[PDB]
Amino acid sequence: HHHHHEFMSKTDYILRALSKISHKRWEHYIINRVVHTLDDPDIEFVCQQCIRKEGHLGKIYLADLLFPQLNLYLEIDEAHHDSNDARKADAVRRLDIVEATGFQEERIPASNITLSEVNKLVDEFVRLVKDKKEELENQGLFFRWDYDERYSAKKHINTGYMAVGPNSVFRYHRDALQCFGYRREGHHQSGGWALPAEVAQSIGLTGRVMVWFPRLYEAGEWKNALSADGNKITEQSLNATRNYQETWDYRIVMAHSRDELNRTLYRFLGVFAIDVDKSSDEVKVFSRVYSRVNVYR
Repeated sequence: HHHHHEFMSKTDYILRALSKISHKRWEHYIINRVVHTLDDPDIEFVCQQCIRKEGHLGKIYLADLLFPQLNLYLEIDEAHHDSNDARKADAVRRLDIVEATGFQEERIPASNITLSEVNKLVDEFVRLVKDKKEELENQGLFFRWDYDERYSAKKHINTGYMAVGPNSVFRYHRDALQCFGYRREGHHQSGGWALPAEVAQSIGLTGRVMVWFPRLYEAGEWKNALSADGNKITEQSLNATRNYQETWDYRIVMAHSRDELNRTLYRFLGVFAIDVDKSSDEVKVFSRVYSRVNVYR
């Protein structure tokens, strides 16, 4: 009764996440204090996630702690942001970026503070976390961490739609495709998959829609890129036979990304469409149209 596709048990995740190396003076301490004193194994947490903030275009920050269920992250604020730029640059190349649209941001100054003050600010953050949980258990909106299902279709099918954010990430193509009527047992490995017309219409788009699983760097005979703000994709064909005319009205983009241990994940970037006047037969520019999309049934 193992999980045939899992690299890491939930317990191993928790152990490594808390014992991670850091260069910030207060980080390891704050993170452990929070999580240990929070003591709630139903609350999902993510450490050291790079994020985008709505309206800060092409800017990348670092959330030292992020809480996917509660729309909340913590920033341990180090006067010096230049040094974190190594990590950030790495995360950008791996596309380990979470669009934290909708998230409440909290801060804890990393500098000029006593142990005692840190303890204080952390106890407050923790109560704020417990509060957010209950504001939501109270409205029936809280679902307990489901680690086994973290990269599968299940939560998206249950919600009815999906949005860019921490949770709309998929292990395999087929996980993503199961959100859009894919019923095959088998795996899908190619770069694209056509929605049936009943599905496209059902989920509220029009015309011809595909799911695209692009690698947004230079690979094979494509030199592809994602824009600094994450709203434009450019696609450069490196082979003449490969040049084509775009015939899709919408592409649902599940981009290839990699985690810290370099395992492949697919990250929902939103729904895109071709920008005709900005494109040619060799280079195409797709602009983002929606950051959210309904899930089939």
